[PDB]
Amino acid sequence: EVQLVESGGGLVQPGGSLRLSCAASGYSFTGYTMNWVRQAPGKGLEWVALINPYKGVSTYNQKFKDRFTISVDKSKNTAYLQMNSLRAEDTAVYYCARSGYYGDSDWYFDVWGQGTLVTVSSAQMTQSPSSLSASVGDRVTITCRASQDLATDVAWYQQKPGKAPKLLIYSASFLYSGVPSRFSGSGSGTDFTLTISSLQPEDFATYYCQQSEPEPYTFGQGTKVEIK
Amino acid sequence: EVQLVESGGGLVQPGGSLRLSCAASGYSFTGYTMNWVRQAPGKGLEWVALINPYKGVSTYNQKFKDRFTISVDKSKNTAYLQMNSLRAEDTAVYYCARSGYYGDSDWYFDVWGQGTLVTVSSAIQMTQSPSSLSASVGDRVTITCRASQDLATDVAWYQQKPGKAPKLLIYSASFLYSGVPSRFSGSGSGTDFTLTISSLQPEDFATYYCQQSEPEPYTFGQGTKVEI
Repeated sequence: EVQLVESGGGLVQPGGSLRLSCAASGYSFTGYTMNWVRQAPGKGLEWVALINPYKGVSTYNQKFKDRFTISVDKSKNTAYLQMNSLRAEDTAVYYCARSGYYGDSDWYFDVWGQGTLVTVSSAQMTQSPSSLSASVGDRVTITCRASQDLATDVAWYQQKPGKAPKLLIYSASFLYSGVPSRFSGSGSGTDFTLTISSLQPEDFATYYCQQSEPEPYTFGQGTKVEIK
Repeated sequence: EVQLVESGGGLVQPGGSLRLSCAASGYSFTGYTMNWVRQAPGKGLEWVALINPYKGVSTYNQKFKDRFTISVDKSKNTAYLQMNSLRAEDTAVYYCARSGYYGDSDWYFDVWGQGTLVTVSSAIQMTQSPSSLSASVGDRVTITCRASQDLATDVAWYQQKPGKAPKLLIYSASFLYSGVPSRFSGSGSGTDFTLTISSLQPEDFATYYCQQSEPEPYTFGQGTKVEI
């Protein structure tokens, strides 16, 4: 059985470096070309680079030619991807995939590894639920959980599709001017709540909590309130 | 009377530059902090940069600290965001937003502009349709893949079950790879390629990718999600 196993991923700060490895077994490692392919969260597949040890060739996606380095060690049956100057945009699952033999003329990816997770991040606000369905007149409750104590330094925003966000609640529980009284906020420390006591047709939108204490003033991922 | 209006957005190629402008009116432009907030397509809000002219301080999200520059034209009551070395992931709606006056520690965005659209893209191409479809067990599924250039049966099709690694289904446009069930069929040539699943099975619910086999960068299609 032909098999590929990636490893070496992890959580790294931006500007850092990572070296992914791709170990092969069950075939002649030297003759085939090895590819790297990555997939950012919620995005499609993107080819990164290739190397064929026997031909002595390496080819990169021009998007990564300067920052990434592909290499092999035939004695270990292992290919490598050295990634430098890591950006948050490099957060993705990284796969190695086997291509064609040097004697053959068709280059499809027939054997894939399981993938290795790479996350480029500075490490705060977790919003729940991600989406919900309700009816007019319902009472809706949305929660926002912070990784650190925020006292009451939390804001809530409403954003209808194709529109700009609007301030709803400032300082955890205070109603911004012009905001209807059916909106209520509460909580302090790390758990915060937005409540819509009587849902109206104009309330179906996405709601965001926001840490206002220091930069980068993280927003929660949002809660989408849809019509049932 | 407080108002913000963004302008300067547009469609540019990777590596180019844009300069967004935020025209403010109805308040003391000098005393308040102006912020830039962006929203990548179908995603949450992310704070970009801030400037307080009165305090003489500007602060950046570290993601943009050396490609983006924020500034103000006091005579125009206008803030600017110069964006250099634009990447595809900088595609977003860009808002300017007022926060607290120079003496405020809290950081709530009480006034927002309408936002301006920034698209960073090439304007070689592989377009799939549909992007997503819902079907039932036993149904027939037909996925279409369009190349913006001629490929001469150099197209592969892949299946990617959720969270798992992609698996080769069809190579060279129509040939069924070994071990692949025969209910998968591929065909087409030139710029037009089609994948058909005759009898949809419960394990076939996944995302399906076509791929340009030659030459580099071995571009994948956006993928087609097949739900139930």
